[PDB]
Amino acid sequence: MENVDLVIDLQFGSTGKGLIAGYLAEKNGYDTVINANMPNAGHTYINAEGRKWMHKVLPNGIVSPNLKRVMLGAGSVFSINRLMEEIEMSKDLLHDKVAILIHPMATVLDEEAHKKAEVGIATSIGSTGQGSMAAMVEKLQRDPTNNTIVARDVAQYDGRIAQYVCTVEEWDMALMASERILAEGAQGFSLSLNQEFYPYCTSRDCTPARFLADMGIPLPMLNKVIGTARCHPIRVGGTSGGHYPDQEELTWEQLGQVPELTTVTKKVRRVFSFSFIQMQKAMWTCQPDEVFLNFCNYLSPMGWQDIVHQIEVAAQSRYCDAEVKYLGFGPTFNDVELREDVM
Amino acid sequence: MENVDLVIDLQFGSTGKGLIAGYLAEKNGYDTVINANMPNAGHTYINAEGRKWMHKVLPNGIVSPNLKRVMLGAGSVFSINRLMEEIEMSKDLLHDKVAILIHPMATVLDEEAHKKAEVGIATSIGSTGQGSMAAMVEKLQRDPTNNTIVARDVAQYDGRIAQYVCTVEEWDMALMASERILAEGAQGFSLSLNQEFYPYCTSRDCTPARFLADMGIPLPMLNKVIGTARCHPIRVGGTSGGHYPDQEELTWEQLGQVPELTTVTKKVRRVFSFSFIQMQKAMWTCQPDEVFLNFCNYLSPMGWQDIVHQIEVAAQSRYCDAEVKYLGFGPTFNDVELREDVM
Ligand SMILES: Nc1ncnc2c1ncn2[C@@H]1O[C@H](COP(=O)(O)OP(=O)(O)OP(=O)(O)O)[C@@H](O)[C@H]1O
Ligand SMILES: Nc1ncnc2c1ncn2[C@@H]1O[C@H](COP(=O)(O)OP(=O)(O)OP(=O)(O)O)[C@@H](O)[C@H]1O
Ligand SMILES: Nc1nc2c(ncn2[C@H]2C[C@H](O)[C@@H](COP(=O)(O)O)O2)c(=O)[nH]1
Ligand SMILES: Nc1nc2c(ncn2[C@H]2C[C@H](O)[C@@H](COP(=O)(O)O)O2)c(=O)[nH]1
Ligand SMILES: O=CN(O)CC(=O)O
Repeated sequence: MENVDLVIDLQFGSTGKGLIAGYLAEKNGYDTVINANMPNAGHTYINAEGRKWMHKVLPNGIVSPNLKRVMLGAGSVFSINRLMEEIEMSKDLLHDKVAILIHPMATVLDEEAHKKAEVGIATSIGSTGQGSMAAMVEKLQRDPTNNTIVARDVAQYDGRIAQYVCTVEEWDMALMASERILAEGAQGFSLSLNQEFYPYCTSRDCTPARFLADMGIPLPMLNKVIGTARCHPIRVGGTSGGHYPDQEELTWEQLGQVPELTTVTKKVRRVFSFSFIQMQKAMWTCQPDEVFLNFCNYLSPMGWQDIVHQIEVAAQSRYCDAEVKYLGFGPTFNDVELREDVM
Repeated sequence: MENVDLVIDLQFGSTGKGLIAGYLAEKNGYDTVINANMPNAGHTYINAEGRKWMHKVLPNGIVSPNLKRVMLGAGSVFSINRLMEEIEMSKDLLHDKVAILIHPMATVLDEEAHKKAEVGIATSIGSTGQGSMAAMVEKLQRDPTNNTIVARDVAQYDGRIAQYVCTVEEWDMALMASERILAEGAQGFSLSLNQEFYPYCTSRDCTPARFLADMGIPLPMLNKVIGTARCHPIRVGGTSGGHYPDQEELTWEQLGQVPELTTVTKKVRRVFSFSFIQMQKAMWTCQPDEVFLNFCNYLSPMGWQDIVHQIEVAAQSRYCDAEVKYLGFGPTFNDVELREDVM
């Protein structure tokens, strides 16, 4: 039954999960791609030809040459307008023989109401203010008169998603019928609701157990976990929370790099030195089998080789057999290197 | 690393998870007992001597002869008054050499405000109205001025829990230092937020993936899953939701048994015939290794033997190796029989 490869972030997010998901989809040729994204932030993949996908709804794995199923988990929070645009942009990949399945209990974002509710926390905790938690709360209220929050009910008056919304039985059968599955996790380990930075965190745990639960994947289906990390972990701009005791906040000037910003709000990302403590904590809970170490282009060979080294000993210390298999030197498929080939 | 035994419910709850947890604790002698309960759930264990434990906070596994650690997960929602009463009632078991650990992000119930917020759903969906979701929502709001919702902040002004509230580091170390762990799940598979009965469901998924996430247990620690079921599945009284297509609602008079009353409330439980569809769905997602079939005292030998049989074929059909190892014939330790000894 072990046929699921799960992509997980080991730090505070924006490690390049979109790039490794697209790289693994092209290399391994999964028939099923699945996720449980909320509108907090996007995922970027750029192939060998320079074609770019920037997704908030659809998995980046839709680039798989053997694609048959695209699955949006029960933990999903999505804009219907955005989903329509993403499907349209990749119409060539999402042909007649590709089934798009939206879990009946996936949450429909009310762009006006859900973002207006998060205006306060967007400043107080540096929240993305995308309406993720406000939409989640509305679903949790379980009011039988509210037919405007879950995909199953919304589809009865908004026909744009009616062809995609499946039953719970169809969801379990789609997973059962799958040969090889790529499960795409979002956000970051240290952003977990139940990690130590509360309330400077997201609205859920960002762990393999929580991502498998949000996608309705039974635990025996898990084949391997692919953990992602940066040489210099980031946080979003503003009063976005603390860091670990073994790390320090840096400036983009100190790195000799162009300041990283969010795509839409243009908020300058906060940047930190590598944390071994964060790595031990992420290793203990996430237990990855393989690691992707990205943004190696920000350091000299001695620098990123030392971090590869720190990661593997941090894994061993927390009973984890994780091996750094991939190294990122840029944002495209061409910038992903095999560790064995460069060190 | 495989040292966690997880107790989960395969139906709509009240299958007797409290009884099997207490039975397994006395037989296997776990040093660590862990859960992530909410005030909607009551759990009962009665030992061989007649001593009764009715818990809403503490795991029932505290009856273990080798008890060293009692752990209340980050997913916990608890009344401090109730926790105080449960600790006092089991003072003999919770001696100086037993460490009680409350996750820093476990939620403190505000009995007035959280229960008042759930008055509506207590009738509309037959919710227990115990304040579980209202407390969960307050934590999700992540307001930095609110120091009254998570255990970590509450421990700074309410000294009743200050000795028990640990750090996230202490939590991971407690799990790492443990020899054998009993993880106690609550509610039921079919009550899951993302099963087909929405909005007639609870405020989370009741699956092994969600319960391991709510207790902060890494996936490689899972040794085995013990699924629980009744011969006649139940629901709470009122407009509490639908049933599966292969089952029918019965009466307590039709069964010739005394009407069961809900633990948190006082309402008469709704009772149904066994559902094979429910069992296949629960088997597919929960994937138990062992099964406890309880309330066999409500049927004749031919009747419960047929149900044991249906369960095992439902498991096989969903690629699950589950074996019915235990049979319940009453509410005490003495009423738990090994299947091999009676059929
Ligand atoms: N090594 C690299 N060098 C430079 N830019 C890169 C590199 N790898 C990825 N990027 C860019 O970094 C940005 C953040 O990455 P991306 O959105 O894919 O991350 P993510 O891990 O999926 O984020 P999150 O889950 O937090 O939304 C993107 O604009 C991406 O193209
Ligand atoms: N075989 C049995 N026959 C009769 N009564 C029983 C039997 N087993 C347990 N009981 C009683 O029936 C009730 C079952 O609820 P209990 O708290 O034990 O279950 P639970 O599975 O832990 O509940 P929850 O849904 O809240 O997680 C209790 O009052 C218990 O003492
Ligand atoms: N990089 C990144 N940060 C996120 C994401 N989701 C949440 N966060 C961070 C931003 C804030 O510091 C904090 C709270 O934001 P939010 O969950 O949107 O309310 O979590 C994500 O997908 N990526
Ligand atoms: N039997 C049982 N029902 C529960 C439990 N927790 C919740 N429920 C049911 C009662 C309602 O039908 C539904 C909504 O309840 P609540 O989670 O209290 O809002 O879930 C539990 O532990 N046992
Ligand atoms: O870089 C991506 N952002 O975090 C999301 C957006 O603002 O669009």
